Amino acid sequence: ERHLLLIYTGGTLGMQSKGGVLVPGPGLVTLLRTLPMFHDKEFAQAQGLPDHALALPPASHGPRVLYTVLECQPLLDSSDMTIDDWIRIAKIIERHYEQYQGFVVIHGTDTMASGASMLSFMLENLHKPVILTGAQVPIRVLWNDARENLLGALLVAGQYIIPEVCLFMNSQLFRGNRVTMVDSQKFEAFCSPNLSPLATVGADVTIAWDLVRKVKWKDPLVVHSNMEHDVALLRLYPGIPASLVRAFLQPPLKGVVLETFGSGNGPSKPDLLQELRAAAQRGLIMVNCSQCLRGSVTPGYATSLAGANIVSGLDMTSEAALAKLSYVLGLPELSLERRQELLAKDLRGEMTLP
Amino acid sequence: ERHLLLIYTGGTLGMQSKGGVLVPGPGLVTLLRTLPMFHDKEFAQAQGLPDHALALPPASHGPRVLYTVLECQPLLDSSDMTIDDWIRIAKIIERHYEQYQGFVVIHGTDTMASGASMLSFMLENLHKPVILTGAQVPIRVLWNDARENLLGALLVAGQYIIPEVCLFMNSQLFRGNRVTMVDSQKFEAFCSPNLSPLATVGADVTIAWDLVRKVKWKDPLVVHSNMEHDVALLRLYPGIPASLVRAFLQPPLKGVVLETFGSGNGPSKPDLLQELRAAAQRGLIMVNCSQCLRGSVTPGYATSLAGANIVSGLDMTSEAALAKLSYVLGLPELSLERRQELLAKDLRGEMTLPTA
Amino acid sequence: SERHLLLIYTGGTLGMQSKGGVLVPGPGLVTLLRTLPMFHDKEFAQAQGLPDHALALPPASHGPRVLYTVLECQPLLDSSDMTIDDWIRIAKIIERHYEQYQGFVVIHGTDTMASGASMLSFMLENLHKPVILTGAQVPIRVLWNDARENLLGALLVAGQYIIPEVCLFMNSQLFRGNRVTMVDSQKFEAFCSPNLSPLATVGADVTIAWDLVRKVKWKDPLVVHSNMEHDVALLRLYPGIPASLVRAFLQPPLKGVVLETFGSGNGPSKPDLLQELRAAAQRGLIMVNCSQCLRGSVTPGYATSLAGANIVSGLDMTSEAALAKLSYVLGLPELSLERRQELLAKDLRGEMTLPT
Amino acid sequence: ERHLLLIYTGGTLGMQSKGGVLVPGPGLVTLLRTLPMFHDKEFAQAQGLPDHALALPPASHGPRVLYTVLECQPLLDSSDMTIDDWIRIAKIIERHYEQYQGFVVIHGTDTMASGASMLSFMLENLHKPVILTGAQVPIRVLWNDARENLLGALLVAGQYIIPEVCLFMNSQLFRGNRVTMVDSQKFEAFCSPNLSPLATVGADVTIAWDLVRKVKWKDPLVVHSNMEHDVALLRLYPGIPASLVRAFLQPPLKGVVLETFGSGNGPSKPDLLQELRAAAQRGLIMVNCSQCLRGSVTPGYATSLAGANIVSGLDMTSEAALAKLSYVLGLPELSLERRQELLAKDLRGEMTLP
Ligand SMILES: NC(=O)C[C@H](N)C(=O)O
Ligand SMILES: NC(=O)C[C@H](N)C(=O)O
Ligand SMILES: NC(=O)C[C@H](N)C(=O)O
Ligand SMILES: NC(=O)C[C@H](N)C(=O)O
Repeated sequence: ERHLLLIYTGGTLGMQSKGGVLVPGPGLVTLLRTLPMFHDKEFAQAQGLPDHALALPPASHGPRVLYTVLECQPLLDSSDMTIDDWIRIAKIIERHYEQYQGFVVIHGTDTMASGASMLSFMLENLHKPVILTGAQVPIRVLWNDARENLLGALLVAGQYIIPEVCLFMNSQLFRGNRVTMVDSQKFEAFCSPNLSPLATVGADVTIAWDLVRKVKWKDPLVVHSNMEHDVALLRLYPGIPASLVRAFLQPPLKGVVLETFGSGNGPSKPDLLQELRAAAQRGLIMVNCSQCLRGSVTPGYATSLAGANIVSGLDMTSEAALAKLSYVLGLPELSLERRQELLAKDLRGEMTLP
Repeated sequence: ERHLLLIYTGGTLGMQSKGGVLVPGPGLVTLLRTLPMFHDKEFAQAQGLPDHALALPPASHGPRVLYTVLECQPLLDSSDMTIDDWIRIAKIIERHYEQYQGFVVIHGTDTMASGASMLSFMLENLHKPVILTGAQVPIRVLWNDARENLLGALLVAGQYIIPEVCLFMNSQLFRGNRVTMVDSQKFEAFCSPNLSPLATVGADVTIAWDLVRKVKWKDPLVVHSNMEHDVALLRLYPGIPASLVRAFLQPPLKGVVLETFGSGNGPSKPDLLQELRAAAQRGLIMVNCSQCLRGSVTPGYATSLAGANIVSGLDMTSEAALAKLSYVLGLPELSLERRQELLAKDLRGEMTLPTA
Repeated sequence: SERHLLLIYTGGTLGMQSKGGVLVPGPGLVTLLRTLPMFHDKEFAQAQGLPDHALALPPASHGPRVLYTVLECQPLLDSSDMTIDDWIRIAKIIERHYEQYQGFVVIHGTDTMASGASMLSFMLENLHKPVILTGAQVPIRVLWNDARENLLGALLVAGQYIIPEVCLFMNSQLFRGNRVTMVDSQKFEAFCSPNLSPLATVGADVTIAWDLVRKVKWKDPLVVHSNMEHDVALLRLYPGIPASLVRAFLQPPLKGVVLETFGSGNGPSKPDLLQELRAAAQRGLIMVNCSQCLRGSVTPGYATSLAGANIVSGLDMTSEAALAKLSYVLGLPELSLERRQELLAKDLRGEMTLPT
Repeated sequence: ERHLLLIYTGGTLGMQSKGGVLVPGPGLVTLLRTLPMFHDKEFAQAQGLPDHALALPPASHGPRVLYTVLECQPLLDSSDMTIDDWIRIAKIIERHYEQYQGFVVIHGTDTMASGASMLSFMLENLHKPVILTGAQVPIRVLWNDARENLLGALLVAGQYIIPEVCLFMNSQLFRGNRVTMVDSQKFEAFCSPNLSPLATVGADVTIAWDLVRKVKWKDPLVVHSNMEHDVALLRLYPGIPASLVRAFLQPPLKGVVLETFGSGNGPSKPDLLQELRAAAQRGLIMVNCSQCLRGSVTPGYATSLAGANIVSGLDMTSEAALAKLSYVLGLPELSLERRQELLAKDLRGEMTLP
C-alpha cells in the first residue's frame, strides 16, 4: 500500500452554481465515495477502513493507492490566492510529511502556475511527489476534464517517485515551476514552453527520468515560510513613462520582475534608465524576463536591459521568476551580491543555463 | 507593373554591430541594389529606370513589381518606438497613398505587434496592403531570415489586394491586429492565437479570402493622428496590492488594459475593487484582457472583472486592445458610454464576438 | 424531451480483457456500464421504471435526456480482423433499426477504425442521423484509461446534435469519418484529420463547424449499399519497386487499386513499370493515385506524375477513404468504366476537396 | 578554411520548366557564381581561387567555407532513384573522403527519406557530415525555399562536426534515418516523428549534442556497395487476401517490411499466417513496422505479428527499416539468426530500444 494526502484548496474542479456564477463547492469526499473509479467500496469494507480514507481500485501489479481528503476552509477561487495561501499549503505538507508517501493539491487554474512555482521553492529538499491538478469544468458537471485529471494526479503520486512539485493536466505531467496557462477554455490549458513534460500518459506511461530530479535522502525537508511578500511584476509596454515606473518601484518594494520585449529589451530613453538605476541604489533587485512564451533572455542589443542589480531570468517563466525572487529575498543575512548569484542559478529545475 | 513603397523604420533586419551590440544600420537601398533577388539590373537599364527605384525579377505569373525605398531618420530599435513614431508612419502612407499600389514596413520585432495594431486603427477604410515585416537576424549576416521575409512581404503587397495592415514572417501572412510575439529566438517568432493566418506561402500561395476584409471603394482613406497618448497596460499578479494599483491609475491616465487571469478574473478583495471603482468615477476606461495566449474573456465566476467602465476585450490581443483604446479615446466629442460601445465592437477584424 | 440511441459494440481495445498475457475481446459491456453512475442514472431509471436493456445518462447541462440501448455483436472482434463484410453487417444493423433511434454509436478498435468509418460513410447513402465511431487505447476495465471519456462523448454527441455523418469521436474531438487516419499507436491523440478541420471540439462548451457539416436530405430515403466490391487493393510504391512485382499484384481478379505514390503524386518513370499500369488498364482495372504524404494533395506538374488511362487522381483523400470509395463505385451495377472514373473524381461524401 | 563537396543529383531545387512540367535543370555552378550569398567574388580573386570552387561570405564566427560543385549526369527526379543511384553517391563520397571536411547532397524530396536512410547504412563509421537537402520550389523561381535550404546545409556541414547522414530543411537538421515526408506542398515537408531534430537554426544555432553520434576516430570508413536489391515493402489493408500476399513474397524476394496496423498488428486469419510462415521456411526475413507515423511496434494483442523470421521494427520509419534490411542482407556469410540479431539492434541511431 501507498498512502496519499489529497488537499482540496478550491478551484473550478469542485465548484457549484449559485447566483448564476460558479463558486467554491464543499463536500468533495462525499461525492468521491459514490464514484467507483475513485473509491473501491468492496475493498474498504473487506479491510474495514476508516470513514476519512478512500481507496482506488487496483492496477494489476504495483501498490494499492489509499488517500485521505483534507478540505481547506474556506475554499477559494484561485484568483483570490496569495503567498500566504501557498505558505499554508506548504505547512500542511510539512505537518503531515512523515505520514504520507505523496501529495495531490486540487487548485484553480487561474493562478495554478504561480502556486506550483511557489511551492517548488518553499519545499526545499523535497523527497516525495506533490502533484497539483485542476479542471476547466467542474466534476459535478457530466461532461468534464475533472475526473481524469484528478485520477491521473492520484495515480502519479501514488505510483512514481518524482520528488518535485508538478502539474498534472490533460494526460501530461509538467514540472511545476516550468508551466504557464495558455488557453482559458480548452482542456489543454497549460504549456511547458521551455522544457519537455516530465511524463505523458497514453497506452503506457512515459517518464523522462533524465529530467526528473534526484532524491537527496541525506538532507531533511526544509520548508521556507520566510518568503518575501514585497515583490512585484511589471510588464513594459511601448512608451511606458518614467514617472509611472518611478511610482511602481517606490519603497517598500524589494524585488521586481520586469517583463521585457523580445530577447530581453526595453526603451533606452535615459529618464527610464535613470529610474531603474535609482531603484538599484535604494537596494531593489530586478529580474529581466521576456514577454515571449518561448526562448531565452539574452544580451546583444543596445536596448538590452542589463546593469546594476539586474539579473537575467534566461528562459524562466514569469511565475517562476517571481517565486524565486520571493524565495531568495526571504533568506536571512545575505549580501545583495549573494542574492543576485542565487537568482542566476538553477535552484529547482526552473532555469536552463547556457 | 505594380509600384510599392518600402518604408525602412529600423529593426534587426537592417542592424549592424558596434561596440559588440546590434544598433540600427543605414544604407539599405545601397545593399539591395547589389542583390539579384532584390534588384534586376538588366531590366532596370533596359527601361532606364530612376536611381531611387528597384525592380524585382519576374515572378511566375502576373505583374512586374517595382519599389522605392524610403529610409526613415533616425532609424530605431523597435523597443524605442511609441505612438508618435507610428503616427509618423501612417502619415508617410497617407502622403504617398495615391502614387503606390501597396506598402511594406520594415520594423523591429520587439514592438511589431503594437505597431501593426496601431496602424490597423489609424488607417481607416484602408484599400491597399500594408505589410509589416522584420527579422531575428540582420540581412548583412550571412545566415538569416531577413532575405526571405523582406522578399515575401514585397511579393504579397505587389501581387495581392489584401486591404489590411498585416505581418509577414516565415512564410505566413497574419492579420496585424491579431498577432503577438511568442519566441524570442526562433524564426517562427509570431503567432496569431485566435485567428488563422490570412495567407500561407509554399509550393503555391493559399489565401483565406473568407477572412480577408472587403475593399470599401466608395469611402476615402481617413488617417487618425488623434490617438490618445495617456493609455497604459497593467498586468495583474497574485496578491497585487491596492495601493500599487491606486498609484498606477492616477491622473492623467485615461485608459488601461488590465491583463487578468484565465477567463478574465482577478482578486475580489474589496480594497482592490474600490480602486477600480474610484478610477471609473474619475472617468477612466478599463479593458479586460486575458493573460492567456489563446481563448476569450468570458463571465461566469464571482471573480470575473466586470462593472462600471470595464469593457470585456473578449479574444483580443493586448497589443490590439491598447491600440483600440488609444483610437477610441482619441475620437472627438463622444460620451463615455459611446466610447465603451465602440470598444465592444469589432472595428478592424481584431475581435471575434461570441456565438449563440 | 428524450432522445434514444443504439450503442453497437463490435469489439476493440475499449472493451478488451487479458487472457494468456494478451488482450482479447471482452463480453458483458452492458453489465459493466450499469454499475457506473456516469453511464447509467439508477435513480432516474427506477423513477421511470425503465426496461432492463436500456441505460440512461445523467442530466447534461441543457437539452434532452439521453437514453441508449446496448447491442453487443457476437463474435466481438479485434479491429485488425475486420473486413468489408463486417462493416456491411454494421450498416445493416443501422438500417434495420433506423426508425427506432435518433442516432448511433459504434464501439470499434483503432487498428482499422479509419477504414471502417470511411466504408460506412459510403454504404450509408443519404444518412440523416449521427453515426459516431469511437474506441480507446486502453480498456475501460483498466483504471487509468481513455475509454470512459471517449464513450461518454460519443453518446453525448449522437444524443444531442444532428450531425448526419459517419464520424469519429476521440480525445474531445469529432472528426469526419472519411477524413481521418491513425497517426499514433500509443498516445490518446491517436487520430488526425489532416486535410479538414474537426467537425467539433468539446471543452468548457461545444464548438461545432456547422458550415462544414453536411445537410440533411429529408426527401431522400436511406439507401444502404451491400453491393461493395471486394476485389480492391492498396499498393504502396517504394523506390526501385520492380515491374514484375507490380504485374503480379495487379493480376485478375483485381478490379481496383489505390496506388500510394511519392510527394505530389509521383512514381518511377521507368517504361517497364508504366507498361504494366497500361496493361492493367487494358484489362479494365481502375487505379486511384493517392499520396503517401499525410498532408496535402495529389497534383500534376512533374514528368513523374502518375496520370493516364484509367488513373484517377485522389487529390487530398486519405487512402482509407480512397479504398472505400473505390469499393463503392465498383459495386454499383451496370456502369461503364468511364462513368465509374467520373464518380471517383467527385466528392461523394465530403471525403475529397476539389481544386479551383 | 573548411572544404566541402556539393553533390547535385537533381530534384526540384534545380529544376526547370519544359513542356509545361518540371524536369531536372543543369548549370548549377553557373547560377551560384552570380549570387553573393553563395559566392564571394572579391575574396575569390583576392586568393586567385580555381574556377570550380566557390566561397561563402564570412559567417559570424569560425572558419571560412569553400565548396566544389559536382553535378551528376544525368540529373534525376528523385522518383526515378534506386539503390544503385544511392550506391553511386556513397562511392563519390568514398572517392573524395580525404580531400573534404564534409558533404552536401542536393536531392529531390520524393525519395529523400529513403536516400538518407540508405546512405546512413552504406557509410559505416562515418566521421564527417553528409547533409541532404532539397526544396519544394526551384531555386530559379524567385519565391522559393531553395536558397535558404542550400545555404543552411552548407553552413552546417561547413561549421559543425556532426558525423551523420542528415536532412536539412526549413531551418531544421534531422537525423537522416529518422525522417519521413509528411507534406507534399508546404515548406515544412519532413517530420522526424520519433526523435528530436539534431539541430535548429534561429537567432542562434541550437544543437542536441546529447543525441549526436560520437566520431569513431579509430575505425576507418567502410562503404557498403553490397546492398541487397531484393527487398520490398508491403502495406497491409483490411481484408488483404492470402493469395495476394503469397504472390508478393515469391522468390527471389529475400526481405520485406510489413507495414501493419496500430501497435503492430494484422489479421489473424490462418491462411494469411500460413503464408508468412511459408515464406519464413523459404528463408525470407520480415520486419514489422507500424503504419502509424508516431509510436512503436509492441506486443500485447492476439493480432500482434510475431514469429519465425519476424523481427520487430520498434519505432523505425519504414524508409529506415527497408534500408537496414538491404544492409543486413547484403553482409556476406551470416546465418539467418545473426542477421535477425543485427536487425533488432540500433545500428545507426535509427531505432530506439526499450
Ligand atoms: N478553471 C478554474 O479553476 C478557474 C477558476 N476561476 C479558478 O482558478 O479557481
Ligand atoms: N529582432 C529585432 O528586431 C529585435 C530588435 N531589438 C528590434 O525590435 O528592433
Ligand atoms: N486500441 C485498439 O483498439 C487496438 C485493437 N487491436 C483493435 O483495433 O481492436
Ligand atoms: N520537390 C521535389 O524535389 C520533388 C521532385 N519530384 C523530386 O523528387 O525530384
